[PDB]
Amino acid sequence: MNRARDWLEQARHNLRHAQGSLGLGDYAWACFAAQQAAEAALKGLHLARGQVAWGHSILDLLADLPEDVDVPEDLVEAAKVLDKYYIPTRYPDAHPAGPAARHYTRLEAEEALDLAQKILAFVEEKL
Amino acid sequence: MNRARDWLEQARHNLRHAQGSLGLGDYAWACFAAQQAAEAALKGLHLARGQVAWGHSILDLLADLPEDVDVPEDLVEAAKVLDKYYIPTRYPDAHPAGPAARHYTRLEAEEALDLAQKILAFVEEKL
Repeated sequence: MNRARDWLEQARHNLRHAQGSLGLGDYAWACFAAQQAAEAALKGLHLARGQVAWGHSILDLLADLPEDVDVPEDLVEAAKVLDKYYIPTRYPDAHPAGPAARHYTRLEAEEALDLAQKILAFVEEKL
Repeated sequence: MNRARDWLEQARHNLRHAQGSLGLGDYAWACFAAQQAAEAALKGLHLARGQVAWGHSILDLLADLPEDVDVPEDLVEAAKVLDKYYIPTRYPDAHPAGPAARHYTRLEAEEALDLAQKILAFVEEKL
């Protein structure tokens, strides 16, 4: 469906990369990869409904979906959490001190995987 | 000073995530993290010199350094290669078909690690 499948494939790969990052102990990177899984999955859902979407805000990605797509409120809350992982997980100036990587923990990254999985599952069922 | 060191430590962490990614078999993510190690290292060098720099172009980051910093042609060549891993390693629309991930090889990832190490060593040297 005009590459929608390719983006879903990328989203699943990104989520596997976040799972493996968890195993490497690279929590901030796992969080970034989870936001990337969510982003790619939603861009794929947009493509399947004939739209091209942009950016890194999964909040906008969810808000711009066709009217016939019902978005549960829990996905909006997941979006707000994941949205803080696109830039702060990699750039030191997003935090008061130290490198970006040290501000992220395992529990945060597992929660990030959980939230991204909810997004992926919603997309897989709406495709 | 000016957090140059926080950025260098982020660079090193990025390079370590690149090495783990190679271990996971996630070659496209290893290439992306290598570009991120180089980008963070050079941003750190600009901070050390009291300049702030922006973007994801290692080529522009090298070209914008102060006249007195000697940049071997080697690094410019390396920048050109790394610059192609910021977006294509994660986004399917940067390729003709399939997800982005399948278009990157183990050798590509091995070399990206080497090129980012070259860039990091240069920055540590001029720091």
